[PDB]
Amino acid sequence: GHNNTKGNRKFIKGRYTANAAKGERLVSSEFLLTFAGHEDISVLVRTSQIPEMTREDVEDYGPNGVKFNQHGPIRNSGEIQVQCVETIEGDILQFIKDRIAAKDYVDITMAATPESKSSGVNAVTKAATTIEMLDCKIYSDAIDFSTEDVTAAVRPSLRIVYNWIEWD
Amino acid sequence: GHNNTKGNRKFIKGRYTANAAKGERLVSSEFLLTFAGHEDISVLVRTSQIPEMTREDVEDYGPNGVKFNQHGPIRNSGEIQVQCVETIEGDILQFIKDRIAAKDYVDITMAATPESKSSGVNAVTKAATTIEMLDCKIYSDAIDFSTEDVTAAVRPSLRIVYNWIEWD
Amino acid sequence: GHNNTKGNRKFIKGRYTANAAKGERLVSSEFLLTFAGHEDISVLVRTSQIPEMTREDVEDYGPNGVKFNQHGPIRNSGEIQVQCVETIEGDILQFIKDRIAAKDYVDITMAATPESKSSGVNAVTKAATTIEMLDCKIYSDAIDFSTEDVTAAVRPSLRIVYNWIEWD
Amino acid sequence: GHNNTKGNRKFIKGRYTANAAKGERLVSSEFLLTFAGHEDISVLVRTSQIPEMTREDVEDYGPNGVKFNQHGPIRNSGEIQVQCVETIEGDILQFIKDRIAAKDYVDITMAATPESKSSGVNAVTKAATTIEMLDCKIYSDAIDFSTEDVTAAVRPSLRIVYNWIEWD
Amino acid sequence: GHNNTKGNRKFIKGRYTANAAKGERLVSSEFLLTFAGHEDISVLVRTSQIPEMTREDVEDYGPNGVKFNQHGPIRNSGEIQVQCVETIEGDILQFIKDRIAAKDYVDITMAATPESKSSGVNAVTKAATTIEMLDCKIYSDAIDFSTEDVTAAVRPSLRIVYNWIEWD
Amino acid sequence: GHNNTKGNRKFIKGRYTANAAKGERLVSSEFLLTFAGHEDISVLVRTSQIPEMTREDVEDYGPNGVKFNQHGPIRNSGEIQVQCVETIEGDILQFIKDRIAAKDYVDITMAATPESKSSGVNAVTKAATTIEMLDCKIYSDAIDFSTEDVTAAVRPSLRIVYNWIEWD
Repeated sequence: GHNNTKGNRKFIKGRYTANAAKGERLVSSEFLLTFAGHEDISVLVRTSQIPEMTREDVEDYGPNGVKFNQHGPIRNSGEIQVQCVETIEGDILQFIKDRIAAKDYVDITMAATPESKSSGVNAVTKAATTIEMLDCKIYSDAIDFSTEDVTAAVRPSLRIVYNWIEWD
Repeated sequence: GHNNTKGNRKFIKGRYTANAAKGERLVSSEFLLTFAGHEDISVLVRTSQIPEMTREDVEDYGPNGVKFNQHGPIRNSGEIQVQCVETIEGDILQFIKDRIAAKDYVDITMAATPESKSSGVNAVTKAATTIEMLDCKIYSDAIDFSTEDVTAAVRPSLRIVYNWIEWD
Repeated sequence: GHNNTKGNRKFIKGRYTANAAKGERLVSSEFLLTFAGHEDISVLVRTSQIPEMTREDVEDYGPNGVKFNQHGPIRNSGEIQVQCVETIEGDILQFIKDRIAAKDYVDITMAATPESKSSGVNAVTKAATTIEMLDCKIYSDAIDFSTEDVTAAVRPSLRIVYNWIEWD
Repeated sequence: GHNNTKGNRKFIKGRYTANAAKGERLVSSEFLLTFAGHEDISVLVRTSQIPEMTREDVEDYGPNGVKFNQHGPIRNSGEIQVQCVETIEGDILQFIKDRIAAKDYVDITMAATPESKSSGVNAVTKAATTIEMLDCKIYSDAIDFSTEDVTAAVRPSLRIVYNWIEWD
Repeated sequence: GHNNTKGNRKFIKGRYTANAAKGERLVSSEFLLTFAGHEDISVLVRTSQIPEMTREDVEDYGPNGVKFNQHGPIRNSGEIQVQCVETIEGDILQFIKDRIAAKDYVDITMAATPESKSSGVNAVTKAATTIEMLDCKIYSDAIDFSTEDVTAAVRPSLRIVYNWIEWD
Repeated sequence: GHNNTKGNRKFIKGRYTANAAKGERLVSSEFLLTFAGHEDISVLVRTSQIPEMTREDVEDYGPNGVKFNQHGPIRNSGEIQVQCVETIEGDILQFIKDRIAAKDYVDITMAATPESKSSGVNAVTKAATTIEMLDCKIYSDAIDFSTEDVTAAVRPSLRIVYNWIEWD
């Protein structure tokens, strides 16, 4: 076979130790998205999205066909999609009715609250994994009501528009 | 392994209790869409959609590239798709023929009628999970008539256009 | 678990009785599409489509951003796809050659003829589930002739253009 | 059967020997992408992409319809996608926050470090399989946070823009 | 040997008395399945099955990975298998021929009729162990006709589809 | 034969003493599963299953092909199968009828009650071998009713769904 086939375990051991000694990995199911003044609805959220962290680029064509991409103004505003679960009392439905009728702006705090760092019956967060969105707007979306989905719960879709990303 | 791996059950117990104590989840198969003056047809509906719940946005570009999304005029009109099941007497077919020939507007009431809150042989609704659509128009759609689909029933598709969403 | 979980059977019994007492459901394999003067071909059809039943809409933008959709002129003409099965004598091929050479217009009657209402060896139709298309045009389409499809019959595709929907 | 069906093993043996005597094949899981001044993050990378190695072409239409493609200016800048794995301390999150706030340019070294050529607890690279990107910019991307993905870790997506490819 | 090995008889006697006080156990050979208007065929039945008694469930993913299973709509219909024994006059064969030709719906009564509670030459039933299947359909199945099975009687298999379960 | 064949008895004596000093082994026939408010039915149970005690895992692919399995969110819900024995009065049948009609949630407690630790005519349990399942749901299953099984009692099968496991 191939002549250059020597192998060692110490390199693999070193890589494994370096990968493992850093800490736990953030499971995708450990998160908490809390609105402002509607803390009773934060338990209802089922799927969220940490917003974009990027800035627009500018494109420069230098002499002899060379290319340059340069940092530009920050991209503050944006749109995210959230999946919730409707209840029998229409708590989410009443909330979205109030939001559309009131024409107001709320702020949402998104935090990573794993069970490892949690203490008591309350969630414990960190300044590193906490983001805040101000002047946000919540819109609803069409929800499928099919008789065939007998073993499926209603999943309202919420379009959340954020106008500024803030982190401590 | 990872050094920070401590875990507790009281946090999980608290989250489970908070999630479960709110109430039953609305199953996707529990709904009732009723027209105006055609109550004998509402039993035929098989798939529906609660309409859009949103308003158009306006886009502003502030100084130094900052960006803003602002609430705009409400989005009242819209379109939904409904799936029905044809019968041997063509009740749905006769209904759509009458609708297209009459050139009239009907209003539909959409309600969530779960078995949990139902009383008697009649459905029980709530003001929270009830929507009403006025000045609606019903159009039909092409229906596949294939011989291979021996074990499939005819599924008429109805395009329902709504001009205003009304909630009590 | 959830506190509000009471349930009853009489509501389910009522819904089941209301759904079942209406009548049989139209199976998708029970239909009859008959041309004019070519009754020997109607047995060959394998897949058809009841035409569109809709009218064009007009979009009005009222004051303060409100929106309205209003009934417009009817959509009489339209296009449907039909699947047939070629024979060893080329009856369908001869028919389509005659149609393309003659440059004539034929009228097709679409009927739902379930076995339940049939009497004798002849289908029995109803005025509710019967449509008629006048001034129609039949065009052919490319047919795949692949050697790998040893267990598949030739399926000619017919594009049928209708200029008016007529129902009694 | 076919008349020309003779076969020999010496040709196959020769082809196998020629293919095998060259050396080992680079497994897709053996790589190392190291930033500048952030060596503690290189262990976190999970998926990367060696950048484009191509130049733009110019299209010439000669007489009588003949056609020519000619080498043009080099394509130095470009865009690549990298997949990382979030931790419980948010090291990647803190890094991307620092990058977006600082508005600085970093340089990344891409190397192939197979276990075969590795010595000690350190990776061993070669000048042939080593690339370097200067004046790079790192942007984040939306990350899915779904409850159903209980058995999936968070996978941040990093958009890396490179302005020049450099190889020794 | 083992140290904690003390034993008593009064506990075993109490458990035996509690088990015996519940009454006779229903032998699997004591049953009666009677159709509607075809009481002369119920004797020929040899093997049956009490239908499913369950409802569909809905699966909800709560925060931090917790799961809840909630009651859903009832499962009314179902499919069961019944084994009969063919006679020399083809009574069962004539019955299934009539059923397939007539395209009708029959209702069956399932009863547990043990010899203990029977009186006279007629079975005695109870409301607790009595079920009724409404709007049922009976289909036949392939029957093995082998010469080697000289000491085996023909056992037709009947697929019975039930659309509603009722109990007094 | 073999050269290294020396053997001793003191090692076997030590292993036997260590194995015997652990106490009596729990026989598979010593158990007690009792519901909430239906203590008269717990005697009729014949076969049960202690639920799963595990949590979901997450798979992280480290550099150079190394992989890690990390603890994830706990698995709370689940499904178990329980075999009962029908009586002549249909106590179990009436119980499942009531459970399916009421749409309620019951809590079950599972204990290991060997004769060794039992005192009096009542079972004596321990906190170590006692589990409790909350918000359980009971569904039935098809039961075979065959004439050939003359020497077999009816064995209803119950699907028990548990939504949370608790231990003191």
